[PDB]
Amino acid sequence: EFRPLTLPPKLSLSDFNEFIQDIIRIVGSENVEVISVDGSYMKPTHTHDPHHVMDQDYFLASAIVAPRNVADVQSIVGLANKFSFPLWPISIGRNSGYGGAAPRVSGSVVLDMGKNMNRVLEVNVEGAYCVVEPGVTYHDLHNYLEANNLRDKLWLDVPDLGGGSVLGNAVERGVGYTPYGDHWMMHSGMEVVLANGELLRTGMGALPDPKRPETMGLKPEDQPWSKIAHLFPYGFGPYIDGLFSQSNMGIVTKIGIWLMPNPRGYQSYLITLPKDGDLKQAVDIIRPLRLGMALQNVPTIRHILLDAAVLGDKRSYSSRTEPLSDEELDKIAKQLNLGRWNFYGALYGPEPIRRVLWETIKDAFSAIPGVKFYFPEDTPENSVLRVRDKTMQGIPTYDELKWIDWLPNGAHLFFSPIAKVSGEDAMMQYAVTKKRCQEAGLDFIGTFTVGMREMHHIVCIVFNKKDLIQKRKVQWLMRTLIDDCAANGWGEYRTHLAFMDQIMETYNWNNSSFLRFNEVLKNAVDPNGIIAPGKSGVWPSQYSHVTWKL
Amino acid sequence: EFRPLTLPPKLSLSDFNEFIQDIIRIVGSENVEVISVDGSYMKPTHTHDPHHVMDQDYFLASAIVAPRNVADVQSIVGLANKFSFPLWPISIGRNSGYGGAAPRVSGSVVLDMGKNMNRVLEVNVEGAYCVVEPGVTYHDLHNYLEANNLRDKLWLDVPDLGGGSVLGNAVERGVGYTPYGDHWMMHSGMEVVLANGELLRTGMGALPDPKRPETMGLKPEDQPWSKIAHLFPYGFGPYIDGLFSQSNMGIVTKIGIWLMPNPRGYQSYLITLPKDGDLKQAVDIIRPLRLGMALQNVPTIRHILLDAAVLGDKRSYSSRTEPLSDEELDKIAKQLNLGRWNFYGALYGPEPIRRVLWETIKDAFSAIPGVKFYFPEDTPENSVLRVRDKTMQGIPTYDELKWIDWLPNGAHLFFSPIAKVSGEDAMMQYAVTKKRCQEAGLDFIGTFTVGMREMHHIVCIVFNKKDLIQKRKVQWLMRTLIDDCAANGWGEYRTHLAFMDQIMETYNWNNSSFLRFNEVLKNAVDPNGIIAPGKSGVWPSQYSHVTWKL
Amino acid sequence: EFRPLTLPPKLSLSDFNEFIQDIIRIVGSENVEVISVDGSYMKPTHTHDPHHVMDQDYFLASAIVAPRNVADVQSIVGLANKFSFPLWPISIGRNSGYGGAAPRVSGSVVLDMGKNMNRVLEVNVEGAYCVVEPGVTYHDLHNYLEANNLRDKLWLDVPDLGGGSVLGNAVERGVGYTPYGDHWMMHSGMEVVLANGELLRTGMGALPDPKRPETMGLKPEDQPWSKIAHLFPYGFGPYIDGLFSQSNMGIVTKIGIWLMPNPRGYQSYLITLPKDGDLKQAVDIIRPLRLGMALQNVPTIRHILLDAAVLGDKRSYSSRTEPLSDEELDKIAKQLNLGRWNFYGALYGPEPIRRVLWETIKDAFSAIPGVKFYFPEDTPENSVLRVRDKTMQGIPTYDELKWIDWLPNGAHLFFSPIAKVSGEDAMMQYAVTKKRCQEAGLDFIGTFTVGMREMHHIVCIVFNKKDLIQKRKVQWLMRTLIDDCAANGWGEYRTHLAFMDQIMETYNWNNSSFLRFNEVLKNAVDPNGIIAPGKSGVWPSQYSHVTWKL
Ligand SMILES: *Cc1cc2c(cc1C)nc1c(=O)[nH]c(=O)nc-1n2C[C@H](O)[C@H](O)[C@H](O)COP(=O)(O)OP(=O)(O)OC[C@H]1O[C@@H](n2cnc3c(N)ncnc32)[C@H](O)[C@@H]1O
Ligand SMILES: *Cc1cc2c(cc1C)nc1c(=O)[nH]c(=O)nc-1n2C[C@H](O)[C@H](O)[C@H](O)COP(=O)(O)OP(=O)(O)OC[C@H]1O[C@@H](n2cnc3c(N)ncnc32)[C@H](O)[C@@H]1O
Ligand SMILES: *Cc1cc2c(cc1C)nc1c(=O)[nH]c(=O)nc-1n2C[C@H](O)[C@H](O)[C@H](O)COP(=O)(O)OP(=O)(O)OC[C@H]1O[C@@H](n2cnc3c(N)ncnc32)[C@H](O)[C@@H]1O
Ligand SMILES: [Cl-]
Ligand SMILES: [Cl-]
Ligand SMILES: [Cl-]
Repeated sequence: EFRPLTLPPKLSLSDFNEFIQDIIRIVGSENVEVISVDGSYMKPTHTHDPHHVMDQDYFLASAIVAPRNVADVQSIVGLANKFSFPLWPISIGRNSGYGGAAPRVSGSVVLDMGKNMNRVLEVNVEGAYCVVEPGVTYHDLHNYLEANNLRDKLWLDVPDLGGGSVLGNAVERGVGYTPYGDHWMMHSGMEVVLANGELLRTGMGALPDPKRPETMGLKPEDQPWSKIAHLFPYGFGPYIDGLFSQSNMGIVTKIGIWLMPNPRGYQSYLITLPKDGDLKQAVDIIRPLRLGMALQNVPTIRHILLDAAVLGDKRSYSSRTEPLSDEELDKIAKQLNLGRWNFYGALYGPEPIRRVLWETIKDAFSAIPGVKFYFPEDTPENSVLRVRDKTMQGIPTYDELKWIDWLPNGAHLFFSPIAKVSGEDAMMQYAVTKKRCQEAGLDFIGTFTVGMREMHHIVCIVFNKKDLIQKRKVQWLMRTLIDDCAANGWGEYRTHLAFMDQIMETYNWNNSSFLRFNEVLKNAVDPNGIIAPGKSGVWPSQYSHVTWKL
Repeated sequence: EFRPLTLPPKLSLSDFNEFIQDIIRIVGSENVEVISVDGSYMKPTHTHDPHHVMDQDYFLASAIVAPRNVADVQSIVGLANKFSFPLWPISIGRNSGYGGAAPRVSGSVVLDMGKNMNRVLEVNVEGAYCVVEPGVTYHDLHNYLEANNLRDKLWLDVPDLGGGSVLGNAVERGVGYTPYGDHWMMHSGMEVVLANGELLRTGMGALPDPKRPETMGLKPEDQPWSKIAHLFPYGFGPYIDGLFSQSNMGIVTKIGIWLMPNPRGYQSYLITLPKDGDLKQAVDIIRPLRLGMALQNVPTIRHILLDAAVLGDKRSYSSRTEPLSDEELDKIAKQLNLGRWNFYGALYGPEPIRRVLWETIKDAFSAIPGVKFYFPEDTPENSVLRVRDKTMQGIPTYDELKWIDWLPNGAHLFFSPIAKVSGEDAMMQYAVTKKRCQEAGLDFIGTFTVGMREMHHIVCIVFNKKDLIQKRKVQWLMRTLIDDCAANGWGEYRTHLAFMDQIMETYNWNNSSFLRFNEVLKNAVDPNGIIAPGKSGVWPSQYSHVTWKL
Repeated sequence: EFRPLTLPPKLSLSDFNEFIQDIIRIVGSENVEVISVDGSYMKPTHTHDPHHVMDQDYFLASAIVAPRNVADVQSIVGLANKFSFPLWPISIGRNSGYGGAAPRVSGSVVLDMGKNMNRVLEVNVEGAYCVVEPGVTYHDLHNYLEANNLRDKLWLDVPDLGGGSVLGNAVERGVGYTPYGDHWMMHSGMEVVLANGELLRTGMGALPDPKRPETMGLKPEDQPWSKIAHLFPYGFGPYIDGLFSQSNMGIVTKIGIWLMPNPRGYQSYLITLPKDGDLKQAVDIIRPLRLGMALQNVPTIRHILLDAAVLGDKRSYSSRTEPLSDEELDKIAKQLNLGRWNFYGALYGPEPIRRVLWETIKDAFSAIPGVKFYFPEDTPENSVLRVRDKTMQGIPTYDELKWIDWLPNGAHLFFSPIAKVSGEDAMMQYAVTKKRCQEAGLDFIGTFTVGMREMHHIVCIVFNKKDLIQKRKVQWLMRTLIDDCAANGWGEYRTHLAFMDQIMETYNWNNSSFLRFNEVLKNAVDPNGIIAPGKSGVWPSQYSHVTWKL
């Protein structure tokens, strides 16, 4: 194809067209779309940010390219190094809230790995693991287990939604709710295409499977893996796998992600916290039970607007452009039979043990007045515990999407600071953030996910993607929240295309020692800067901080 | 000081002497000893391998240098880059079995970080963590907790011996026995001196603590850390902390290692497996209970000679140069009231729960004939369960050292392959190894440590460091075992100075993609090759594979 | 000399000693002092900061070297480029409040240009200018005019104190009180030794004086200048003279600074502003009279503590460690017959014109209640108007030093933000700063100097250089004030050795475009980084931001 709306840096039109042609020849006309509107969580867009904060085509691809297999990826990379064309690799592109399929650098080629590279490569029962390609979404993994009847032996671990890529999420260091929630910490042996085009397999993935007739002559991409590949992440020597998470270090072709065997028992529940101020004691409560294991999976403490929101649009709670007052929340909270702050968790294993865990949990939370316990049964058909019920057992849903719906053309943007598991610290953070959401004229909506000795505070910024004034308040809110929290000793864990530089600038101990070490490693392996420049604020030297940052 | 026995590559004598003098001026005459015999686990040697396989001075330092604080380290590194002098950083030097304090490259300066850099920087109770300097050994950490009465709130996690460095062990990706056994996976935020001399703090360690009077003007080495430093290892962006384990990437000045709160209950035990062949069913038994959590800490399956050995010298079991026969083992096993294979584990938490866990464990192992359960009580004063009892609760010992004593001038050397948690695979591996120990004329002695979906097979090679013929059989055994296991799809997790190249050559999938990626990263950050060249077989380009490997 | 306390980067001791010897041979043993306490405004120290905020020897010289003439400077620079020794050029070293004689980089050689290079090169009456060497202080210039009877034709322009260098002050873009106060804007044609060692003369200084017998064969340093050198700063082409102010671009050997002819009339005065809040209207008052010229020189608006302070130690006003309250100020103000805010100015020229100017000024200030006008006559012998009287006519003093005396071992540190000439903006700034001085436990003391369309807010931080706790509060105050003002759209005009990086980081529009442009220019001309690295936060590339900034 002929003439894009946007060309990558320094590339002439003829060069775009030459590269472009070589590629049609590699992948098929069908595997490429040059770009001369947003879409659906259901039929996601690859060209840009659908939940866009900046201008719609602000971050935009020059062309979309679908590798049919690992070889193509090696081919595109060779060509990208020839022309100095930057690549923006995505698995599924559902990173909405963080940018979606959009590239940090506009005019880049978007590589949707997931279209043709969809395979469940293996589900190992004794080893209790699966091996996967980017196109493998969570629902897909589920359906794979169902139709192969694996449901009874092994459980999945899902984030709030069903359409994400098991792989991409893991690279982002994503999170889910079972005891296997730390996604990234669950991986073992992965394969990546380096910037040079060469294939690499990490850990025990480097120890080659022994030779045999059946396996002779297969392309490396195609070789089976050694016995320990997916059971011990370390392998031998420097443990380099992390340079692959939230980095521009390579293209991930496959990965092993550990699976939880059916636990022999499961009980999910809700505990409503009546007062806004209760977040305080609840957190001090959650603290020792988490370190101690009465608390198993990653439990979550939700704010009322989030459940109110899965339930209905702002408009069906109040016709007020303004943010709802603290009294209107208490009202909604009551109508819903929920609290100010809502706690979801789940029990795992023999009833005899669940029994004892629950007696302990139920007892600790009791120091909180007006506290109330429920089981899915004990609640309505449209309840959130009902949904999260499936969620805490590895079963995929999409009901949570309706929360994005609070506003007319709602779009989400995530502020994702981390806080200690201290009522005090959590209260402090909620304050700082809440206040600012206010000055911006927005309802504060959020949830803290309970790590073992840390918490992920996911502030859900919802806004009308069609309101310039607002969209502008959102960029002001963000950058401000970012500075305020850092001022308080807290930094974000993951972020959107537009705040990467800002957030990385936050991580400045000792004159930016961290970005600098990072820069040195990226230039070594990506001398031509072709793979995702700017990601996490890491820039190839070919990219000017003056021209590039934001 | 004047004239070493061995000079690093290409350095003239005058240069040695100049560098050497600059350094006395930096650290004090007292912090340095130029080298113009082996010693004790109790008073370890810094100059070379005490448990030496090769010739005694085979791997040897030119001088020993003790930095008084992080600044010195920055100073020595600047000087080392001036003269191109290689550094060999050690915390405590107890890596006997792997080389001890000895440097891969002889003539290097040995840096004992641990002498002056001994401090417990912090023990955080709410956060359930400690922050440490290299000189901090395990006993020391223990005594620190005792004398500050912290014993009742938090538990340590120790490897078999008490003298190691909490830090150094962790970098090596060492292992211990409580539920917090994966040492490395327990760290959060560490500080390292890069090859360039610049300071770096990982993860949330990069998010700087906010400013305040009390903290103004302190050297960076000296600044407190942000609130989340030690509670969430990830921070933001590429997770680079692993380039710091078993690598030549930097000098570790400090590290945060997570602590287990007193569990409210603990019960340790032993289960004797009568037949040599029982390893098979036991492993298939251990398998689902480990994935499921009836098995908590890292349990261990020991071979009889190991307990026989903590108990007494080969000489007090039999005067036979030859290896003891399979019948003599069954005899020793009986005299000791132990099995062929011995299983140690421990229970944690409320009796009500331990109760249920133990009923399940006790019941599974019963399909094994002649099986027998014991509690420390149920056994003698000199028993191993008695020792491991302290061990599985974080309490430090040294009784296990006597096993090194099997032979007259016993020295240990570790073959450390990894095997699946399959009776079949474990049996296969034990075979291959056992056979070879035989052809070498040596008693096979070993233990498998139970990971969750993998096992660490620690083969304990004991030999007389004073017997040339033998020492030679040992090098033959090793290199052979190394090739045989790889041929079987298994590779080692950690190794001695002398087998690093060999072992790394094993990890060759796709034309050595792994060592090559590694090499590229090291040259970038260590353009002058000054930090530990050759470690894990990773060589700076200034170092010739032809001249350097083994 | 033998062995310094501190060596510059990467220099060996022998190298220090070699360089050092070459230099004794160039300048005389007498012109050099190697350093193997603070001193006096009267006998200033060249080795470090006397008014030190950080640790005393924090910023410190390796050796002090006194060039006897421009050739030596060319010689030292050649040697400094040989060894890569950094130079820290000072004229007189009275930059106390900003660091004094101390070098940004410790171990640098301090060059006191002023000792041997003291000459008044010319005082041109028709052209109304003087030409000078660094050692030429203000008193000296005065005495030069007196003893050559030039007092009646031309007037000097002095800052608050008499000991500064006319030259050094100008480079710093210093300020004084007559109509010729913008020191830097008063210069024409200067001479500098480039980093390469070559001599340069700016503007019309490049147009060579025509040839003649009398002038034949003189060294260039020694050649007279063309007729227009000191009368039109521009010359022809790029006007590069500014790369010489507050920069590391070169060593200034001489400079032409324009002189004000005796005006034919002079009247100085004071106007007391009764209320703290009066700063507001007064500034709105000063505004149009300044743009219009009823206001001539640079008038100053002082805070009461400053006059109180020239008058007496905190101790003789109150024994209170705490800061004096707003009521105690009103008291002091009354005892002194002064206001809350005090305004000093001076009239110039024919009485007939002064007459009209004064009627206008006197009339505008009258909208302020309790306002009062005075002439030196109308006030006491120890008054500040009495001192500033000489000051506003170019006559040098030192009475103002006593203000440094507020505290026991008082030391000053200047926060020097700039504010609009708006009551509103000035009030806002005073607020922000005042508040912080409070949280630090310090009396706020300051003065705004009236530029024509801007004001220099000189906040005078006085502290006890011998109090660690305090010294620490001072560093906290500073860095905080720095961030707060920038947050308010205001940045500092000049600063201390310790806040240069911080302040430059403030000037970040468009990804730091400014420091970057600057860096590019410095490396070009100072490829070896030998001249003042770090000044104004500008670092040679040989200097690591990670190792260097603060
Ligand atoms: C809107 C929303 C989002 C959301 C959520 C709830 C709602 C209402 N709940 C989340 C949760 O509970 N946990 C979580 O981790 N994320 C949550 N999200 C955000 C988002 O939906 C998920 O993170 C989602 O799984 C991510 O989108 P997807 O999985 O489709 O990933 P992607 O768009 O392909 O992007 C991945 C990013 O990582 C890098 N990447 C991706 N693929 C590769 C390959 N092959 N190689 C190298 N890097 C890769 C890129 O940086 C890409 O941008
Ligand atoms: C003889 C023996 C050994 C042993 C054991 C039982 C016996 C009888 N049981 C072990 C166990 O249960 N678990 C385990 O991990 N190791 C076991 N060992 C082996 C050994 O004793 C321990 O691993 C011991 O803790 C290690 O010795 P030490 O802790 O003193 O470490 P070191 O000699 O200082 O060496 C550490 C190596 O790692 C790198 N290193 C060390 N310090 C630094 C710093 N500051 N910066 C960067 N790298 C560092 C070096 O490569 C050094 O060689
Ligand atoms: C304590 C104090 C200070 C003060 C003041 C009142 C008090 C109580 N009032 C001031 C005023 O009204 N106006 C003003 O400009 N400054 C005021 N100060 C501060 C200080 O005393 C003066 O600025 C003083 O004139 C500066 O000290 P000095 O004149 O001795 O300068 P120096 O120490 O030599 O430093 C000059 C700096 O500029 C660069 N420099 C100096 N010489 C050279 C040469 N030859 N070549 C290149 N650069 C040069 C250096 O950066 C040096 O640090
Ligand atoms: Cl999701
Ligand atoms: Cl040990
Ligand atoms: Cl002055």
